[PDB]
Amino acid sequence: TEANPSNLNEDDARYGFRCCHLKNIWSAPLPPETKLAEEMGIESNSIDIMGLQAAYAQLHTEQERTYFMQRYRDVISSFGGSTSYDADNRPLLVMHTDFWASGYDVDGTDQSSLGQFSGRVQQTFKHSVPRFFVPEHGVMMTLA
Amino acid sequence: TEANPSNLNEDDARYGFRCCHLKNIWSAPLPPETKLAEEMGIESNSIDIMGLQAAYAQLHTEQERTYFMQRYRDVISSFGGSTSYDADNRPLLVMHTDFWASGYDVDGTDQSSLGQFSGRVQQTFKHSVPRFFVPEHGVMMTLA
Repeated sequence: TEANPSNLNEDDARYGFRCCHLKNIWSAPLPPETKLAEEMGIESNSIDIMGLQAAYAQLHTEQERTYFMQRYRDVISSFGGSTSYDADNRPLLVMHTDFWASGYDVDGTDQSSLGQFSGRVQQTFKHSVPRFFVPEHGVMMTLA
Repeated sequence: TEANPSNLNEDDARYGFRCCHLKNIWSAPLPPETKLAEEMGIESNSIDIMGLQAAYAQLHTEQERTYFMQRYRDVISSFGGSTSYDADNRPLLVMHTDFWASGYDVDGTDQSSLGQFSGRVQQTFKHSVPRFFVPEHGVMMTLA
């Protein structure tokens, strides 16, 4: 929520915000507040099986959300609807490319460096954005 | 489990062990220890519907077993696997035939036996075992 670029700390303001590690078992867990048990009210000696029914259904709607519908758009999409980018005021992803950065090793050639190697990563790349129609004044931002 | 042929009783040792009657409603019931109700722990005023869930699933695995997976091989086969006869040290059924034994009646022909009949069951039969490759020293036993 940082109001101004001055509410930003040393590292961030200069280098950009941090992002998430590539998804794996520990870097992409289930939202921490994930329900691990759903309690349902019971009388003292009886249980409304018809209620227990709704109970589950209700839980469902809750999980569906927790798991993958935390954003409004996702909820709507869930019903089989749509949402303009103007609906939840979201940047419009115009283009997204990616690649693996490879390179080569430089060999050591002097008395002590001979047999040593330094890696010089160095990958070329294109990032093309198809003609795009800009409906309203704004900004086209490209980040890496 | 009888250790030696001498731990065997009169009848058995001479005639062979007893087997089960042809399957019918009373000769082929459900394993006597079959679950007739599955209890699940509940707090005092609430119930974990998510737990109640696993609870059922768990029961399932238990029943699947009780009903038809009491033998290791059957359990594995259940996953869609297999098991050498050497896995659970089981005899290898090489061939199994069967038939109905019919015969005829002999008629009584004397003053008092005339009109009486004795049944002489007497059925012929073949029991053929296709060429079989014996991988290790052993025994080929054929029982009736």
